[PDB]
Amino acid sequence: FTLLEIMVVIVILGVLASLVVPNLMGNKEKADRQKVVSDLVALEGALDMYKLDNSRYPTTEQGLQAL
Amino acid sequence: FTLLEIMVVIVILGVLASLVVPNLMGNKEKADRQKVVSDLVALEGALDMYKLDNSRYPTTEQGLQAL
Repeated sequence: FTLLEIMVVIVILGVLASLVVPNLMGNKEKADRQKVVSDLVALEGALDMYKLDNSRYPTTEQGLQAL
Repeated sequence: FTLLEIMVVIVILGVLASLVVPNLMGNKEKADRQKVVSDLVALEGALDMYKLDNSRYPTTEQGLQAL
């Protein structure tokens, strides 16, 4: 109640917490790439639409907000 | 001081120690399972990551140390 209730658990605690290694850190950073690479085709491909109707692309100061 | 100080306590000792049954032994053995079962998904799931980048899994002699 004081020893068995504790000492047995102290082991179970560390035995549990020791061999529980879920994963790494930084996988999201790899995801940031495709998130931007996905934009690349989506950006140029979307701009091409505007390059069709107005037959041209927006100006720098005009920015992508024109899209 | 010799009898009341003792005899009354001898009873209280056994009366106390008798009806104090905290728990069993072997509960940790049950915990060993989930500790390993937790690894199972964690092992294969972690290996799958390596199966993604290198498009395959490590060799036996290569062992999990490759992960």
